[PDB]
Amino acid sequence: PEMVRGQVFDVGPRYTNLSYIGEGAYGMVCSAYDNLNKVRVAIKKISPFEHQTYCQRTLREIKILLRFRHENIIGINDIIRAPTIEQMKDVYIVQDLMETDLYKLLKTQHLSNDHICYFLYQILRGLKYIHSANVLHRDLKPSNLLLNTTCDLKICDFGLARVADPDHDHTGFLTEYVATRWYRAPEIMLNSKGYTKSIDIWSVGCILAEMLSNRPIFPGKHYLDQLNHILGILGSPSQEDLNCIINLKARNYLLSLPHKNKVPWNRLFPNADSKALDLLDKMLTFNPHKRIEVEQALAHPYLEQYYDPSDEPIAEAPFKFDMELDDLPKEKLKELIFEETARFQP
Ligand SMILES: *[C@H]1CC(=O)[C@@H](O)[C@@H](O)CCOc2cc(O)cc(O)c2C(=O)O[C@@H](C)C1
Repeated sequence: PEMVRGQVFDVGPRYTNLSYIGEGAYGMVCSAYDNLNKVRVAIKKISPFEHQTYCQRTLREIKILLRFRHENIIGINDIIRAPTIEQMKDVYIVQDLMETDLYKLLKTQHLSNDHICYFLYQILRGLKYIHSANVLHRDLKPSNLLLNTTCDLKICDFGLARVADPDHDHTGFLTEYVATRWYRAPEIMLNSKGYTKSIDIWSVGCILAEMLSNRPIFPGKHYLDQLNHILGILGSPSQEDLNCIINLKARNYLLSLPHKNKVPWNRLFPNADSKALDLLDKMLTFNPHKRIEVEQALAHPYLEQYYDPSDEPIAEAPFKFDMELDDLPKEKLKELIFEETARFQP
């Protein structure tokens, strides 16, 4: 088998001439030449079978992406693995080769307002499809947004996704870790399990702010620091918004803080389009029930040049419940991954 940086990368003979790109959750990402379709592709190596949790993340993503079809979601073109469960040690997922990801792009490139508008439109258009499937992405961030050479955008990594469950979202204070820290909504640290669509809208708001300035808007240094950064910009929550937090530990933590003033968005982003800042404000709303929803965001005046609901499709077959991966030992999960990937054999 071909080898990349000392590690097996067993994709051949269809896929040749490999180059290292970067890193997925359970393995590396390479580009490769597809000798059948005569185009270069991206390939992610996954090695999950020694851990139940890794198998869960692998299976959820495969189940979701084998159903989803959308221009702003990077799909699965092929899946490579050994012909038998006994021999299967790794799984490789083959996807379109993009040019860069938004994390890397934002390290060195300033975006024009037209680019921010188009990128944000495409994020929300993809998100509308995801949420219409009753699914939450739950880890939206710049490195999960891929761009091709003409700046078409696709959303990557559904390994952390869940079926939405708003009626079971409440929990206690300082217990939840959903998403990546800088993109985590304030209620995750207060009283939410991350099972409502508003969790993703917050992340998109953080991404929009980051496109406006090339710096993360809420760069918490560690888990507990994150809420300091959010409140330092949004200011103290209103009485109404506190009254929506019935949990006493969370509400009393907020009541114990000194008053903090809101920082005006146009002072943080003096170059920004005023319509972009109005939408930013609605996405980064503290109260998740007041936070804008994906279809409202698409209709916002900032996006008027692109908005077209008839060209913003929804999912045919929403997911009705989570596949119930808890407590399934990794052995049954391996067998389920083997089964879900059979369509790509031989
Ligand atoms: C996309 C989800 C991930 O694994 C992220 O970590 C991602 O940032 C890794 C880099 O993914 C890239 C980068 C590119 O420049 C071009 C690509 O096509 C991809 C890619 O398709 O990533 C997919 C495999 C995973």
